[PDB]
Amino acid sequence: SMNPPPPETSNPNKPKRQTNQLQYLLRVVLKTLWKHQFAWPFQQPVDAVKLNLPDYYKIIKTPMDMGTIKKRLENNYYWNAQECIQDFNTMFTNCYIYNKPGDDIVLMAEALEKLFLQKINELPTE
Ligand SMILES: Cn1ccc(-c2cn(C)c(=O)c3cn(C[C@H]4CCN(Cc5ccccc5)C4)nc23)n1
Repeated sequence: SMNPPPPETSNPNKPKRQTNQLQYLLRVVLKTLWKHQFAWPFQQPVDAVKLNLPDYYKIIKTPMDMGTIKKRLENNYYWNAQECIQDFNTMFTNCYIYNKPGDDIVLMAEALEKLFLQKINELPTE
């Protein structure tokens, strides 16, 4: 297909924990970004077939998106907050790798990244 299988949202072996920080990442951080007017291109895996982007998965080998992150949080997939933060960060840098710098999709990502940094600056102490 052009589309790879989507990133997993569960795993038989990967260990997990629940923490107040992971709860905050779902209830506050993911929620705040998800409701933003510019969230919609980031709420699901890039569908290269639908969007006609034959080069996307030639370039992006570690895809990530907030739909996957939301499911990972809901499924208790993460061991700690750092693992979840890493997924957000991958989502943003993938956008900057793939896209032309002046593209509106990059402007959208940048607005969401600025909000994300504000929210992570208030990550509660564990
Ligand atoms: C559902 N959906 C629509 C677009 C995407 C999308 C998501 N991600 C993460 C991306 O990194 C995308 C890259 N594209 C192609 C750009 C070329 C012209 N731009 C034009 C453009 C600008 C602003 C918004 C949409 C399209 C879009 N499209 C995407 N997902």
